[PDB]
Amino acid sequence: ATIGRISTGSKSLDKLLGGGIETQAITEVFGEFGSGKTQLAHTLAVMVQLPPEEGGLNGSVMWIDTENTFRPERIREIAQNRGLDPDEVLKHIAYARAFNSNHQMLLVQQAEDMIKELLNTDRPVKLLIVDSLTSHFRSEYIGRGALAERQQKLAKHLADLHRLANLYDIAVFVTNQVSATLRVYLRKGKGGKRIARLIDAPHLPEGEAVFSITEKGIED
Ligand SMILES: Nc1nc2ccccc2s1
Repeated sequence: ATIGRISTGSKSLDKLLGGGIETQAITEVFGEFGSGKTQLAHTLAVMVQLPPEEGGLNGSVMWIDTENTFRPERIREIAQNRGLDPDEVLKHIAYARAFNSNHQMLLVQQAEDMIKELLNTDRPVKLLIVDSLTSHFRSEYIGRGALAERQQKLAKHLADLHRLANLYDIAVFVTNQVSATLRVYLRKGKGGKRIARLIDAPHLPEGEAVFSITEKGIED
């Protein structure tokens, strides 16, 4: 399948990314609290449900939440301000809380079942979010005695995600805090704007994009 792209809502950020976030890829977005990474997550969960002409892939979403940062009311707001139906948009976001790192890995392994079910329907899964990729791993595996196992499990987790992305033509989007992944770093700009910087992309030049957070989620 040809690589599909989902608009982030921001034309500036889309340009930096070569058009939007890619299917068959993991996009990994870093940022401190208030950087805009979870807002970008929420915006993508809406955008992907649009037709390609509007920057989406006519897709469903699966959302794995590790620290209780998913906000249904924010989905509704973004959906409505983009002229969409907030109830329909929310219905097509499948939600799962991950309680710990083992559970998080289990959820990704078993996510394949639902992806298979939706694969040849009108709303195949096109976005899988893990927000956030590392909070549980960082919490559970403390100090140098734990590092080896931590990296092992995380590596396996990322491999499971890459496989789902590649096999089923899904854009995987994960958040983190400071290949395999396309790494984007968010920071505060001036006047409440945010800045994204792309780093170490094999086939996209490094660069920066300034964007805003609005009732539409993110946009220029
Ligand atoms: N195994 C998984 N089931 C679900 C359900 C909703 C969202 C994400 C996931 S991952």
